[PDB]
Amino acid sequence: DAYEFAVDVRDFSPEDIIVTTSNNHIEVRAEKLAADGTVMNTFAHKSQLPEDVDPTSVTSALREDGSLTIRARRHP
Repeated sequence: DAYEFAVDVRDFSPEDIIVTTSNNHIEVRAEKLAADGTVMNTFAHKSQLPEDVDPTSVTSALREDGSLTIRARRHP
């Protein structure tokens, strides 16, 4: 059975986005860098996947509305 949630990263481009998992912790992060390479705009969304979801199965996609979707499978 599928698990999915959406994160609003509409102010950022795909190349700006990072998805991290640590066990069942998931972080969607986005940054824009200035010319000097410092951070001009930063965003992070930290949440926890349900116990019955497999963290290794997480995939992400940028949806047409500009948000990012996290999809993952549950263990049966």
